[PDB]
Amino acid sequence: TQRYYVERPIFSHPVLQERLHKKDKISESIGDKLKQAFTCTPKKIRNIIYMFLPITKWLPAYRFKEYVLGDIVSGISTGVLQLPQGLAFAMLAAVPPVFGLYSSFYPVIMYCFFGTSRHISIGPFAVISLMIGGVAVRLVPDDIVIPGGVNATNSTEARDALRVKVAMSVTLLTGIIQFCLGVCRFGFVAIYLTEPLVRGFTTAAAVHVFTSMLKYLFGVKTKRYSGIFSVVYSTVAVLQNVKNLNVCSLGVGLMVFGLLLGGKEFNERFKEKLPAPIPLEFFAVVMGTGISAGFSLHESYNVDVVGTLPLGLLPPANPDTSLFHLVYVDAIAIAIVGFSVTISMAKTLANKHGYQVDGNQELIALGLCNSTGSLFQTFAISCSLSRSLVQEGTGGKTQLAGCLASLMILLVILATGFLFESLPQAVLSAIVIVNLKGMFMQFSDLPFFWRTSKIELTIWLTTFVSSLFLGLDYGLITAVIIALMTVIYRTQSPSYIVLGQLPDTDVYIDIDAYEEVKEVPGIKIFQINAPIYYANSDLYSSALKRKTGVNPAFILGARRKAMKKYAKEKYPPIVTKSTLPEELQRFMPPGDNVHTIILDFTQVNFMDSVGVKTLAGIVKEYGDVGIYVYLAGCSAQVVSDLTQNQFFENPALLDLLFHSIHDAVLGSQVREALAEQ
Amino acid sequence: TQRYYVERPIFSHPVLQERLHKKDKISESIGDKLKQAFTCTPKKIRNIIYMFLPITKWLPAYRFKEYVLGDIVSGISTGVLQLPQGLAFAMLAAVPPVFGLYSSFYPVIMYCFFGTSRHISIGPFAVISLMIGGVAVRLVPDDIVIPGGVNATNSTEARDALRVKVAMSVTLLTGIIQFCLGVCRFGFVAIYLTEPLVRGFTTAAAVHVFTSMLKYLFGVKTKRYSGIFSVVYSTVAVLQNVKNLNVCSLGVGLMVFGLLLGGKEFNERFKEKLPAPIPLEFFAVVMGTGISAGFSLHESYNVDVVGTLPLGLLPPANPDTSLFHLVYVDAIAIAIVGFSVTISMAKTLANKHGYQVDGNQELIALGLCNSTGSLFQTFAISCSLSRSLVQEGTGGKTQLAGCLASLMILLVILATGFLFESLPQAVLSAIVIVNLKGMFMQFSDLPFFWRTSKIELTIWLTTFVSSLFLGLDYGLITAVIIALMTVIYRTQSPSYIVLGQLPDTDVYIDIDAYEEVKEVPGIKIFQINAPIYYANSDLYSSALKRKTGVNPAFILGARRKAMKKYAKEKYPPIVTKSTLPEELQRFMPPGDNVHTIILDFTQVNFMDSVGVKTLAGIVKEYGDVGIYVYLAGCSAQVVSDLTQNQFFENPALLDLLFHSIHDAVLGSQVREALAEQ
Ligand SMILES: O=C(O)c1ccccc1O
Ligand SMILES: O=C(O)c1ccccc1O
Repeated sequence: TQRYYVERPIFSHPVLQERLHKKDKISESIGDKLKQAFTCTPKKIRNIIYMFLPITKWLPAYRFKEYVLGDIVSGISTGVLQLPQGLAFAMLAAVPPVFGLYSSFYPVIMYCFFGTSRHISIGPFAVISLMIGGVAVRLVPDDIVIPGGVNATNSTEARDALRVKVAMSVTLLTGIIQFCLGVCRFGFVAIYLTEPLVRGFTTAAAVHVFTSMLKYLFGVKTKRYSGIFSVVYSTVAVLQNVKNLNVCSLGVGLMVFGLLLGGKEFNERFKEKLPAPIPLEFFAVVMGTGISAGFSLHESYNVDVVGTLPLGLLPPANPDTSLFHLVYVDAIAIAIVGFSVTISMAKTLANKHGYQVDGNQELIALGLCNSTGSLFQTFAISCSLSRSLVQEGTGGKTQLAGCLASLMILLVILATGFLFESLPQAVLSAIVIVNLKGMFMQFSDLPFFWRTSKIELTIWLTTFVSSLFLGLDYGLITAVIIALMTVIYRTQSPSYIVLGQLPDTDVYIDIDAYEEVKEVPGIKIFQINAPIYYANSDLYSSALKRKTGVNPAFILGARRKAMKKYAKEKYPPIVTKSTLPEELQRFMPPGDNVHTIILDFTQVNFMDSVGVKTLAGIVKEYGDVGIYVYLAGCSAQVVSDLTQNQFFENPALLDLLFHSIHDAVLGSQVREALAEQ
Repeated sequence: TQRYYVERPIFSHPVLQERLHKKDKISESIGDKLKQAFTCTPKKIRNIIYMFLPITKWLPAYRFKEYVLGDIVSGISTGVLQLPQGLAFAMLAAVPPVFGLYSSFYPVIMYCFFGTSRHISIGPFAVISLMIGGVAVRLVPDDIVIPGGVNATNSTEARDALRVKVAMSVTLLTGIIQFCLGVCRFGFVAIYLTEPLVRGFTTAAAVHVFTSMLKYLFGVKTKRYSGIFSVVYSTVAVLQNVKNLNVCSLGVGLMVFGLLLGGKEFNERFKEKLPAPIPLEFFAVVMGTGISAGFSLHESYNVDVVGTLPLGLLPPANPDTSLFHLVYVDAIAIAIVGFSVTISMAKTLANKHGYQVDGNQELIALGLCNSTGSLFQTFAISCSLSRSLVQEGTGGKTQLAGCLASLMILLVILATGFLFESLPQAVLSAIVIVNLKGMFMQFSDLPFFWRTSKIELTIWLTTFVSSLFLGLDYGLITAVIIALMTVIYRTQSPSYIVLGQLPDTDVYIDIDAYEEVKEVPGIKIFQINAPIYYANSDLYSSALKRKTGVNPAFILGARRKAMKKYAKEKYPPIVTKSTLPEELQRFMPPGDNVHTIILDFTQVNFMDSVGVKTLAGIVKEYGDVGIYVYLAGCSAQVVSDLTQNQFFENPALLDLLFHSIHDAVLGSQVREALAEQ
């Protein structure tokens, strides 16, 4: 009453059409828009040199008073977590532990130059290292001994050198693939990664890492299973060898879990003014090695040790570009998996801080990091999750924290490093699992998605299962394709609702859920909140016939039955509706006198040939019975998809469309009134 | 002016909500609806016995006066086409030619009992026979000779017996798979077969059949290539052996092409009163064998001959159920391909004749036909296209035409059959290719789809290429998945249009295409005709910022720049909008004074967590700038997906939704007026 007064003529498709005229729509430089491109203006080249290389954006516009201290503390904490994590994922890749430090040094600084993100700790990610180890073991199995000229002892250095070479080759291929896709504007694919998809995939990866590193801390040595059901085989191999373990390895492993627990207690025990957000991992690892040395558990009970760490920067060496023909498949796998994880982490942290990250630029930077690392004896690299979260939470606000972490790792790899010699894998195990703590707390997504929407739970659980029992490349591909199939499903089980009319107004709402929307007499309105295409075409027609209670086949059957029982003694010059071929008797079953069916197309986004054909069949059938059909809510896309197909041959069909549900209702009533003459 | 007078109060989501109340919605027998099921009423059991076995629907309700003659003529024509086609596809499957007659006899009558369709000629389909031949050759290669005790000559009968056994095994597995899927209500999958998908897939199959049977009529013998790029290898093998051909084989092959051409001329030459729609194939094959015998081309130039046809019905024999472990993959392939083709043909012919066919019931019937045929030495069976089209066009109106064709084939296989002994493969080649004529004319879909819609052309061409260069199982799977990906694409490139307002009315149309829809001042309206979900979330936000000309990031940047240049001398107690933190100067760039952004959700079918998050970000950003955001066109699904996620924490957010674009516009104007106090 207060507002919303319109009082306009009924806009049938023809009426509204003549009350409009088309604009020129003349585009500028049709076909070849590139003439306005290829300009040498300083601004465009400046933007190009910014976007292909974003280091020139930070150093000029770099605040010093507050960014520096946060960068220092974040860099210290990140490097602290980088060291044992790098060593652990190095030995998880069946390579000498030093290459973990190599991986923690070179790609980090190169990404700091080329990466587009402010909270990411580039480094040796667990799953990428696990794939590297899988291929390295597969091509160089432990029972293949290449006889040299020495024959001194059963030296493993030849095997490890071959493993390093094959790792270098596969990582070069991953870098080349990532660079090619990045320059091919392939970073748009980073959008088919839903939040539950990434959550479940990374959680499954956490389970994989947990089981493998669990094999490590027990002191038991078993075969490195890989492929489908890899985690099952690995964990049953560990359980089959729960016996003959190393008791002191568990002693120190639970002891360093104990120092983490006493670290949470240490936050309440020893802190007055000095302790910063201390990287408890450094004190944990130092205490572990010191306590192990003092208690004499290695020399008395033979705990496994990280091993000799050859000091010195190794010179660059061109890798053998001849293993590609038998490593390319899982090189593709590693590239895709690493890019997906790092871009998801970057996007997730880009919402907390307001800025944005360029996906394909991230692809280019990560690929160049991997390639040049391959040149410098470095296995494959992406964004780890625990380290990146630690760097963000500590307070770093520029990639200089990563640069400082790389500086610390360089200091470890060049000057010092003798102290980390006598270090047990149990400490590394605890470091990794504690880093897995939050990633495992991430199962809280299941009840929340169960309450919120079960399709998101379906994507989450499917991603979890496919990335747990199958591999992780195959799990990722299956999870993405299921994600797209779930979107498809959501258009094949829509909300078929029959619309009533709110009294005295033009608002139309579901009839059988509000008890105040008594439907207009003589009219049935059917609405689908989904596009009408091939995969949802016959479902729509069947639902229309079933739900409205108006079945043309049943009506014709009843009509011929009643007629049988009664007798006991222009170029398309076709009217779309047929009259009633009845003598107006009462033998037929008295149902309703519905005379028009108003299909709602306000929610129908698009149509195709099959949908056009099925509406043609619907209109033809209801016209044969004697029931008009009006398509309400005509849009540009719907009428375009109806005109392109030979639907609007216009016997009268252009007069059926209406621009609103109320427009169709009023048109039907006006036509009925004009028929009562 | 004439109609459409409403004059209602502005229905914001809170206002509309209180003017409604929910109905009870109490469902009947929640959870366990099966208590009302499992009833023994005669009607339900009658419908069950009808639906699992539809032979009891025709014989009772069978008109005799007009159906009989059409059934006779259609059955004669169909059996005529069945004989040479069956023999040709038998020898195309690397089996003795009699099994073509076996395949044309048993499954036809069994489908006549169990099938649900009135225009289908069940029989030895070309592609299914080609897959059968591929597996039979693969498991029994031509260079594997099993030495018996005879050693008389290089007898091929042992090889052919092994080929028959392996064909029987794979066909039993296909029948079992089809029956299991049919009883598992898997016939719903028959809806992911778009018209262009089937058209292109069958056209590619026609190309495959053309090339293979082309190998046949040249009289040249080459290796039967199979796998990926199978057609390329086969045709280059034929071209490599164009030399050393059989000249008389081409003579008779082009001669019977000549008799087909003279048959089109014969329609105008010899027809006064007697000739029915004659099955020209019978006269063609009889004339071919008679002319070849009279002209003495075999005995003088050694043309290839069909071979001895052992007369007599062979007794049933249980097939070896031990090859399954190495035939199951392409048994699955054959089952899926055959079911897809036959269901597409049935659905296509079910629209020309008004009735309907049950997909999963077709699966059950076809599977039982294949299984029992496997019991009776019969290779795999589905619906051929040329024969089915011939049967429909001739005039048959019940599956009794197929039964009559089976009777004719039985007469050929039992009483007669000696006449078909001296028959050349060239006649069979011409029969098959002429049957391919229309299937090749089916390329007319390309320009038509180019004019109509290029997504349907994309599905057509992708299906063609994937089913031509790759295999046909792999081609079908790839084509279907691309079909679903095209549906996905259609929601990632929607029509982002800014809406103006038709003067004096409430109709909102695209602003920059009609020159009469001058937009309401101070308001920008943005509309997407697509759901807002993960795969189309950031595209929507970027398009909203870019297309409306309102960028919050640019506005904040300009605001801080102007401020810098100026200085030359409840539990969520947050207001969603922030006021203007400006001293009202002129240094900032004077653009537009847009104060609200009305997003259109009438076309948005659904949402998820990512879409809810991105609208939250949009609202928060524009509120920080000082611009209101109103979601127009609230629907049940959209508000449900907004309430389930923690979007409606209601600081004031429940007041932003509106039920129509005009409602949002009037609400914005009223609020602005109330602000000018
Ligand atoms: O860095 C890890 O150890 C890790 C591994 C898999 C998943 C998430 C992670 O943080
Ligand atoms: O019957 C055939 O030969 C045929 C083969 C492939 C595709 C369509 C067909 O009609």
